[PDB]
Amino acid sequence: ARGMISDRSGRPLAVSVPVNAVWQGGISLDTRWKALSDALEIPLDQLATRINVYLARQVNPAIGDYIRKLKLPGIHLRQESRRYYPAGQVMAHIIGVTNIDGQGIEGVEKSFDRWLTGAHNLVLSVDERLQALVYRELNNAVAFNKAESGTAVLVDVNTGEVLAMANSPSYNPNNLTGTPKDAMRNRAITDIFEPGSTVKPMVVMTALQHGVVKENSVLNTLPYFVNGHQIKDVARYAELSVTGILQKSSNVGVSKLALAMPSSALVDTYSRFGFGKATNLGLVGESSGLYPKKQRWSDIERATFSFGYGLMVTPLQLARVYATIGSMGVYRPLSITRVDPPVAGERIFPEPLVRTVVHMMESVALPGGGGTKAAIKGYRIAIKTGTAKKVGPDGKYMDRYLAYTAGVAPASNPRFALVVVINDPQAGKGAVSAPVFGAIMGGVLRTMNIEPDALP
Repeated sequence: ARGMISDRSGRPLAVSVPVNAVWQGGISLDTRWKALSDALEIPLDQLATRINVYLARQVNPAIGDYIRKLKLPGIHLRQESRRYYPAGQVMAHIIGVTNIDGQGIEGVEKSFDRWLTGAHNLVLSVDERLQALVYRELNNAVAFNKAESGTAVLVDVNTGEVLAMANSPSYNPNNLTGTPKDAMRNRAITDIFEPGSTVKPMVVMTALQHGVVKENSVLNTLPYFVNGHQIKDVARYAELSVTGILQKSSNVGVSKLALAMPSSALVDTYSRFGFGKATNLGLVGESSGLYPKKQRWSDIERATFSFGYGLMVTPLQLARVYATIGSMGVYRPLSITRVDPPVAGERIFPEPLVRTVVHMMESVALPGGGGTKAAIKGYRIAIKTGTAKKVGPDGKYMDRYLAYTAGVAPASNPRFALVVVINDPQAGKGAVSAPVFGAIMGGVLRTMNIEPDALP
């Protein structure tokens, strides 16, 4: 009896349904052998030849009981355990699947194969109710945009629990027929990409802590050169405040903040928030991303590092980063299992310093920002849109237009960190993923009965 997997509210996600196994050595050529062939989908020639020892496995008991009451020569029925997944496609990648011998091969089924056999029940951090809402919005968004793929990871800022982890496309764990191997991969923990503009909140933090800038400081944001490379934003601005730099996603802005500090400044802050550090769930293929081990930093390299290039992250790794932003500089480990609060957290940045940067990040959601489509009605949100051009498992990167939105809500007192990723949207008519974050985060906020924190 393999253990029952449940969500945080005790709803069933994986249960063991019972299923049969079917196994004077000449075929009597009675009427029963034909009725056997019709039942097991096994021709007389094939049936006779394959035994001239298993015949059929993972067979419906109803058929199984119809076979017993033929009473054929030394036919023996063995008891097996097919896994039934009520959610199915919705949480295919988290739950995973089991093999024919009831051995964990993918998802938590493999991660907790020991506990679920050697057996008691598993209570996950995931909320089916949220996962369902997260998955639907993502699946619809990928289809609407005509995108190849899409990923959404939802983390609790306070507990570090994974509330949802939807991937599109998904697979049917109840029937694994006609689905490729590439579809099985959990793209939320395996596929890595250059984090890009999503690191710029961390740049502003470092610059504030290193005293390079005050929270009301204004910078010369005209285009300039570093080692014969022009640092320029598409949207050209004369002057921007530290707020404006995040608002407008000013490469010129962050590059000057970065080059005002030592090379090691960002390398430290990034590592503190958990860039290039193992997510440390049991899941197969879980990637720790890529991170510089280098020694000599050129001026251009220090600048491109502030733009969010020269390192790579899983959607889950980035969700943990923004979880640490929502907690106001408290780095908690990720949990796929339900946990009783309070969860012990390590402080990596001063509380009042991070809080001001979270307030600056609301301007991205507000008018003039690059993330206005992500705006929730009644809720203040602290988000950051970004873009990358290649994404895949380590050594298997494919050149795709990767659009994503990392954010935290509600801004007044954050409860959730969300990361949405739309992969290679082949659309016409960052700006692609901004709305998905909106629908998802908005739905999560109203579902958990959070109060709107919009101004009078």
